Amino acid sequence: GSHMTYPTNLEIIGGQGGSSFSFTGENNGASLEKIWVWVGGWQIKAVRAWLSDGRDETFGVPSGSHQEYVFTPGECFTSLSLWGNGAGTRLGAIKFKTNKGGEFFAHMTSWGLKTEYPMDVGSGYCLGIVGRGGSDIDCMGFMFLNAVQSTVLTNVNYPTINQLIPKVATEEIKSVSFENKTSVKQEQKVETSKKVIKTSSWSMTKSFSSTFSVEVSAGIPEIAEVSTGFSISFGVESTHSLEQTDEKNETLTTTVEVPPKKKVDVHITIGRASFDLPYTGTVKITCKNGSVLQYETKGQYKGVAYTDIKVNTVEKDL
Amino acid sequence: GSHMTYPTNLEIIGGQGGSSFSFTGENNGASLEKIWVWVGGWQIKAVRAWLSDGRDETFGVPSGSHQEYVFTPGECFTSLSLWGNGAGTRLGAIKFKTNKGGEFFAHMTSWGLKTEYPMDVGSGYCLGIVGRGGSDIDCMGFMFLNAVQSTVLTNVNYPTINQLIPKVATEEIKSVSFENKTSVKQEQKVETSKKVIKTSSWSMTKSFSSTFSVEVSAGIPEIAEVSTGFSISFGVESTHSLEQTDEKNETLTTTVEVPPKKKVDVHITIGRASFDLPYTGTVKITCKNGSVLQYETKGQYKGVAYTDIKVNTVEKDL
Ligand SMILES: [Cl-]
Ligand SMILES: [Cl-]
Repeated sequence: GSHMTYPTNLEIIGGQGGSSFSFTGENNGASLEKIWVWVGGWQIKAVRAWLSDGRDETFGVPSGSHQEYVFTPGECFTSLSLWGNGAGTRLGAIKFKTNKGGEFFAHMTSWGLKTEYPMDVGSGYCLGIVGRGGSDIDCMGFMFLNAVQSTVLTNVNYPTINQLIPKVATEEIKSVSFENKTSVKQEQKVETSKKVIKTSSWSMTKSFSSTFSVEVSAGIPEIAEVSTGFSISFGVESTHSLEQTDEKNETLTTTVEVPPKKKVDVHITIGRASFDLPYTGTVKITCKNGSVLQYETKGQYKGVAYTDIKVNTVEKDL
Repeated sequence: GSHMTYPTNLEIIGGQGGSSFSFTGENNGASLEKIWVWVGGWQIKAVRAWLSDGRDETFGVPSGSHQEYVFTPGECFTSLSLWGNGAGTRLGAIKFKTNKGGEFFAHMTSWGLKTEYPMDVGSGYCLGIVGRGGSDIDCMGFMFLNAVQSTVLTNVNYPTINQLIPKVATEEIKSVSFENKTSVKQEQKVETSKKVIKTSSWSMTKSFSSTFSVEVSAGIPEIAEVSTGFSISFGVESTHSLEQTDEKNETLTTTVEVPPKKKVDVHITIGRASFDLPYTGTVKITCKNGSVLQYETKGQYKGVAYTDIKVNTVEKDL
């Protein structure tokens, strides 16, 4: 009496004839983006579906006009019912509603509807359609991702990071000169403060990111100024949000020595690095029921990072 | 002995004549937003200054044309020098540069410049001007906030919060129905997941928030559904950013009882509240040197908040 759970929820309605089809984003997390439905007197006649990855297929043989539903990013099912044709030989009707308040109802036109089969839409995120068809839709179901516990982008790599040439803009913070006209040493304390706004973002298809809160477990590109010049490093792995911004007052206290009968110019700056480079990773979806769906992904990472505050001191005679 | 530090940095250059003036944001964190400078042969003739709170005053008596600098929000000084008029009786010249690459130089037109006095601009955030004036600018300095360790909005209150009538939008998550044709109750499990995006923002003058990272120590308005309806509460105090957004997968697992000979409709929803209400607080600036500047402030809070997921069931015979 062991029990198996799955990351998808699929209930197929209709008859036993025709040829099998499966048209879903189980491979890559694509969702149903658009659907056209044709009907006949005693069946759903045909269905054409588009997934968010651009796939486009037709099942059954269209006749007459079609009805359309176009899903916008983030627009999930809230409810779905299917009917057979009452004879156990075809799909008869499709009714659904969405979280944007849309409704869609397509049905056979001669025979009345009998038993309604209301479906659990899981998370509401529809991965596509599975069934059998020939001339008509013999049977079909809508496949949903089950309710999710977590959605994580992990195993993140930046394949070009070690080829990247640092682009670092100088931001001026402050400059001041000191004078020592005596023949003794002087010291001057200089304190510095500067707001820095650090950002990270990993690109993802908007339909997926609109529906799910994606946690990122990744290192990010980092910038420092070192001996020969600027250096880019692949930082240590930590938890981020998909788009993240943090701000801080970065500060420094510097003691400048002023040697006798000399002028000392103090120049205080910081470097601002932009990052714009591709990444690879794995999307791991863990469902409430304990099952997992995962797939490889790629995108673009954009980040802003700052160096440490830098103090440059130049001596003159005077 | 003891050592005294101050939250402001001000070095006044010129002579001892004229009447004292003080035109600064010490009281309220206002910054120098615009300056006009008139010159004569042996003096800075007059200065008109605008602060970011709308204050506008003129010191000295204008003659001839003026030079202008207008500071955009976040544009801080990087450097400043002042000159007397050589005789030690008037201010003679003003030179500054900004973190946006601007430079301004106004000087007396006949007598030559002598000793340059380079200034420490502290944080770079200029609170205003202080000096003495009559016909001319006898002496003047630019007042700066010293380098900052932290800037915090605290003691936050929402004075209208207990008057507010909850306005809460329903977001549909999922609905499904079950039917029980038997003489014994049945149990259906339903899992729910729903992305929510929660936000907080406390308005502040853009010159200040562009220059300083303002941490917020505050409770926020919260929304909940109670037996009697929706309820707004003043949440517990915690750390926030001045503008904050967080996303989360809200989830729930529910056992639905289907009584004998009944159909049960299950409707799962969440409530979204959009707060837009005034706040009062205290801004506390702690400088690197240990001194503090604080003042009362007021503004508008905006935030999106959600209730818990709600499950509603309705029974019908059949
Ligand atoms: Cl049937
Ligand atoms: Cl002088």
